[PDB]
Parts: sequence; structure tokens; C-alpha cells
Amino acid sequence: SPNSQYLKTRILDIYTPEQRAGIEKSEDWRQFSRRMDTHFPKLMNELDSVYGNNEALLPMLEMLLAQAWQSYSQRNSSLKDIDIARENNPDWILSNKQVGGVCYVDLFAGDLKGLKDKIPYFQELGLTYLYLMPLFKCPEGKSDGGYAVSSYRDVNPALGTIGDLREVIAALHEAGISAVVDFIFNHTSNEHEWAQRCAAGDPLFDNFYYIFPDRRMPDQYDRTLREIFPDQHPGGFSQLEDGRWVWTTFNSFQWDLNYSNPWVFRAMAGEMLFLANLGVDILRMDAVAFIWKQMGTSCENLPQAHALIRAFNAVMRIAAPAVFFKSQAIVHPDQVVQYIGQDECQIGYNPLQMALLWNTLATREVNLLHQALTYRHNLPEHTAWVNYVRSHDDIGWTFADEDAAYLGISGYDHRQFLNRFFVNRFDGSFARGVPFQYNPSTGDCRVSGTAAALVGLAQDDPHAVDRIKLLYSIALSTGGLPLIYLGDEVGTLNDDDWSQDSNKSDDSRWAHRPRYNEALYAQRNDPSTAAGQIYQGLRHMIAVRQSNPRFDGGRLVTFNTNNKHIIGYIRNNALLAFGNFSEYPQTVTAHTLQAMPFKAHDLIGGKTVSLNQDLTLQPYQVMWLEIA
Ligand SMILES: OC[C@H]1O[C@H](O[C@H]2[C@H](O)[C@@H](O)[C@@H](O[C@H]3[C@H](O)[C@@H](O)[C@@H](O[C@H]4[C@H](O)[C@@H](O)[C@@H](O)O[C@@H]4CO)O[C@@H]3CO)O[C@@H]2CO)[C@H](O)[C@@H](O)[C@@H]1O
Ligand SMILES: OC[C@H]1O[C@H](O[C@H]2[C@H](O)[C@@H](O)[C@@H](O[C@H]3[C@H](O)[C@@H](O)[C@@H](O)O[C@@H]3CO)O[C@@H]2CO)[C@H](O)[C@@H](O)[C@@H]1O
Ligand SMILES: OC[C@H]1O[C@@](CO)(O[C@H]2O[C@H](CO)[C@@H](O)[C@H](O)[C@H]2O)[C@@H](O)[C@@H]1O
Repeated sequence: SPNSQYLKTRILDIYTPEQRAGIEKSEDWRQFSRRMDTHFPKLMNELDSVYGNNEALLPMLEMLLAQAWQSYSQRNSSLKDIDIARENNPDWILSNKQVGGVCYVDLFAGDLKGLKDKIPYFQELGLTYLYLMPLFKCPEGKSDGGYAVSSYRDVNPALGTIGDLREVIAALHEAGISAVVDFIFNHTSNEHEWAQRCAAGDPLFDNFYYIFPDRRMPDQYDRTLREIFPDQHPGGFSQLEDGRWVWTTFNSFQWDLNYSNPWVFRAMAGEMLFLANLGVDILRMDAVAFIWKQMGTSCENLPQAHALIRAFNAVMRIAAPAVFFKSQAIVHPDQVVQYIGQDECQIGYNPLQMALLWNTLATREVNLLHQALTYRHNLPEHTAWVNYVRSHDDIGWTFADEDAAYLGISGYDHRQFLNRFFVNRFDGSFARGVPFQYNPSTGDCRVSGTAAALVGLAQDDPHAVDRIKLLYSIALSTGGLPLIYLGDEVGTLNDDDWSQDSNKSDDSRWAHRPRYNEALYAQRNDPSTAAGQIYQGLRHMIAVRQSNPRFDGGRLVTFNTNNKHIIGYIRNNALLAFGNFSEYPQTVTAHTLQAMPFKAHDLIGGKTVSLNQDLTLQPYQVMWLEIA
């Protein structure tokens, strides 16, 4: 395997003697060269563990490094300053000062220019991180809400131009907000040029996807493949009009890129560098679990998938240090955490905490949540969870069966309950969600619906507002970067038109992808409305989280409340948080609180509370006690 010093000499071969001498003593090369020596070894190792002795590896690598140099050379000076900062401050993602938001530009602000006008509100809310849903060219009509990419560089016409995007990012950076977008690197739409040329037989795009002549291998593969959208098609393949079959983990119009071909990695790295130079701070690595296939396995979370992501990480450490990765793996908890690492994905969605927040509201029992916060919360250094309550997706019950078993809970039986409960098919349920991808041959089902709809705000449940505040209080204080699904801060309900829109009716997720509700946002400052109650409640928690250093970092120690309905944990040994998931008042006995200070200030209610006496929490009440 070639070394850094060697590959660099060949990178400079494109220059004439006169030019070369000039490049070698330039500041940009000096930085690139230094980063090369520090991170190239990782890049080489990761690529070698995947491609091995593939004859194309070296040629691919050199081509990748050459364009990596050009990319960094072209990279804007301001971004290079952010690179140096991020380099010396890896834990910026762990700061309590960070609070993120996510929205669809079209649904939330109409278009990119319209989004730019929304920045003041984002600052008003306190955001320091803004994630924008798929913004690039995609098939007309059905594109899986933009996740079927037809181009990673041409902005969706309906949203604007690449120019508007560059303006938005700059404006966001001016407002003290990091820009976060998707890097749908596991698949492209079937209309993407690469897909068209590959299927057409263009030798330049040969083996860019997985295409088979018939069902022989697809059938073999399907023996162990999980079905993501069983409603769309069985197994993981879709048939082309010419009779052939292509690997389509998701919708039939989304073709899985073939990373077993090193040229595919190089290509995607090229697209990654493009996004990097737009000034993007964080790339949401979509479906990181599926980027590697192997007959006889689930084709999820395979070793090479982690290796490839770590290779991508190295490229950024070399050509754009400011760019971090956000894992979005919605899989078994043992698998979720493996993607999070300083050299892989620095942050990642915490689906386990999210799913259990909802689980707890339904059962009123914090057992699973407590268990999760006790054994699966803390992460290795320089990494952090992205805690959330809802997102653009359906809710999957990805808690661990093994974990549930230890508690005497049958995973399968429990999901049946959760699913029925949240789709309002369980007596007394306050939830008003809708089913998503019910799978007859497995019994698995997911849930769609906005946070407000799931807590009962649709029927005006008097507990709805407090439920929303309780859930978000957990995501905002457990440790990690909290991501708010914009629209939630004002109690936005499900969309009322999706089911009759022919391009959406077969995907219930659109039920929880409502547009900006002018009426609710106009009430965000009226304490007499649910919108104002929700907004002011969340904003207050946001203000406290960002100003109080006791919430800094991502580590926590759970506190046994001795009340099955109350969750408890401590941040930095100075902040004791209590959360009552019961619709009835619940108590934490004085006996349980004996080791705590006699008195402590509660940042939520702003009152001083005595801990040397029984502490009774009102229904769904949240307390953030400063015990130090
Ligand atoms: O305040 C509202 C209601 O609160 C109480 O009911 C709660 C239970 O206390 C919770 O434990 C939970 O019960 C679920 C349970 O979590 C779920 O697993 C499922 O239980 C199955 C089990 O999985 C299966 O293996 C087999 O044993 O059958 C069990 C029973 O179906 O379903 C339970 C609900 O039926 O949630 C409920 C509802 O919030 C209290 O008891 C109620 O009186 C009260 O209304
Ligand atoms: O953060 C320090 C410490 O926190 C946790 O311990 C607390 C318990 O969770 C909490 O229940 C309480 O313990 C009491 C017992 O429940 C009760 O049976 C009796 O023994 O009185 C105890 C009070 O001394 O308080 C402790 C201390 O805060 C966590 O479990 C520890 O691992 C952690 O070191
Ligand atoms: O229910 C959706 C399904 O897909 C996952 C895979 O991680 O979600 C991401 O990728 C999908 C396909 O590209 C997108 O449709 C989805 O919006 C995106 O979040 C999981 O959430 C789940 O298994």
C-alpha cells in the first residue's frame, strides 16, 4: 500500500516545475499535506479492508486524492477557518448551547428564498443547527419526499437554484446556525444519469448498481432481507421493464448504489466534496446500514459498511475538516451505536430514546426508558447522540427484545400493543396516529403522525400540551444535540389532505408532514392557546439548556426514583431531572431523596423545592433540580 508522502508527490505532478515550487510552499498545500499525513493512513486502511487487492483501488485512490486537493484548494477561505476551529474543537457537537431544528423548505417556507426569510424566527427560537430535507433534483410526482435523488448538485427547481442554496447557507452561518443536509449515499433515483447509463450498458457506469438477469440471486438474497416498504414490493428487488431485476431496498424508483465497485466510492466522494464546499456543516448519512451487501446476511450493518463510512470520514478530515457526519441508522440498538465514532459518524440519531419516550407515554411505565438511559446512553469521547421526539419518518419500535426480555416483556406482544395504541385501536388511547407499512407476514408495523396528534392535541386532550413538553424536556436535557421537528413547537397537527393526494396516499408518513401553519405560529406568544403554551414551554427549556452549563456534555447517570412512573437522571452531578409519565400525580418519597440537598431550585417551575420531604409531581410534570 502506498504512503502519504508518495501519493502527494504524484498529486503535484500535474504542475510544471515552476508552478510546483509555488504550490509546495503555499498555505493551502501546507495544511492539506499535514492533514494527509495524519489521516491518509486511516483512509488507506479502511479502503484496503474493503477492496483488498482490487486492481482498481490504487488508480481510484490517486484520482480521489487529486480531486480532494483541488477541492480543498477551491474551498472558500471562511470555510477553511471553520475547518481549523472544528479541528481544535471536536466536542462542539457536545455543547449544551446547541439546539437544532429540521424542516422541509417547501412545506415550511415555500422555497429557499422563503426559508431565508425564516432565519429570524430560527434565531428567535434559539436554533444553532438547521437541517433541511432533500433539496436536490428528484423524480416528478413520487420521489419519496426527495429521497430518490436524480442529482446531488442540481437543486430542485421548485425550491430554487444552487445559488439560492449557497445564499441560504451563508445567511445561516451569519445568523450563527450550522447548515445540515442529507447525503443520500446508499441509493439514487432510477432517473439519475448514473442509473440510466448503467442500465443502458454504458461501460463507464458498469456495475454502478446491482442488476440481475432474473430471480435466481434476488430469490437467494430475499431469504434474509428485511422488507422496508413491504407495501411497495416484496424482498429487496424491483424488475425493470426489460425483465432484469435491480436491488431496491426502498421504493422501486430508488436503486442501491454498488459500493463493491471502488469507482462508486470515488464518485460519491466527489459528490461529498461538492456539498462540503457549499459550506454544509453536517451531512445526514442516509441509510448507512445498507451500503454493503453479502449473500446469506441481512445486508445490514456489515463490516465493510462501517469501513466505507470511516473512509468517507477520512476524506473530510483531509479535504474539509469542518464537515461532520450524522448517522440515521434505525436498527437494533447494538447496531445503532456502532456507527457513532469520531472516525466514523461523530453524531447519530438516537432512535432508542425516541421510541421509548413514546413507549413510556403509552404504558406510563419508565422501565424500558430507564434501562436505556442507564445502559445505552453514554458514548465514546468526541461523539454525541442527536435526540429527537419526531422526524419526517414513521416511528419504529426499535428497542431491543433482549433488553425487554430481561424485564419480562415480550418484544413481539409489546409492539402489537404500542402499534394499536398509537393508531387509536386500544380502548382509552389518547393517540391519533395512523399505521405505516403493516406487514402481514411478520406482524411488524410502524406509526405515522405528528407529536401533537400522538399526544391527543387533535381532540383537545387537556394533557396533550404537557405531554409534548415532557417528551421534549428529555431530548433537551439527557445529553446530546436535540433536534426539533419544526411545527412541533406550536402543536401542529397531521396534514388533512395527504390521504386523497394520489402521489401521497400510499405513504402515511405524509400525515405527519404538514405545511407551516400560519394560524398556530401567530399564537405562539398567547399563553391562552395550546400553541403559545407549547412554544413558551419549549422555548423556556431551550433558554435554560443553552444558558446553564449543568447540561453540557452527553453523559448522564440515572437516578432510581422508586416510582415506576417517574424517570430520573443526573447531569454533571448538578442537575437532577424528574419526569412523570403518569396522567396522575406521582410521588418520589423523602426516603428516596435522603442523599440529596435539603432544598433545590427547579429551573422548570422556577420555585424552590424541599427534597427532605415527599416530592409529588403533578401529571406529566417535569422538574430540573439544581443539586449543585
Ligand atoms: O392509566 C391507563 C391504564 O394504565 C394501566 O394499564 C397500562 C399497563 O399498566 C401497562 O403495563 C401497559 O400494559 C400493556 C403492556 O405494556 C403491553 O406489553 C401489553 O401487554 C400484553 C403482553 O405484552 C402480552 O405478552 C400478554 O401478556 O398480554 C398482555 C396484555 O395484553 O398490553 C398492555 C395493555 O393491555 O399499558 C397499559 C395501558 O396504558 C392500568 O392497568 C389500566 O387500568 C389503565 O387504564
Ligand atoms: O449520581 C450519584 C448516584 O446516583 C444514583 O444513586 C441514587 C439512587 O438512584 C437513589 O434511589 C437514592 O438512593 C436511595 C435508595 O433508593 C434507598 O433505597 C436508600 O438506600 O437511600 C438511598 C439514598 O442514599 O439516592 C442515590 C444517591 O443519589 C445511582 O444509582 C448511583 O449509581 C450514583 O452513584
Ligand atoms: O420507514 C423508512 C425506513 O427508511 C429509513 C432507513 O434508514 O429512513 C431513511 O431512508 C428512507 C429511504 O431513503 C427514507 O424514505 C426515509 O425518509 C429516511 O429517513 C428508516 O427510517 C426506515 O427503516
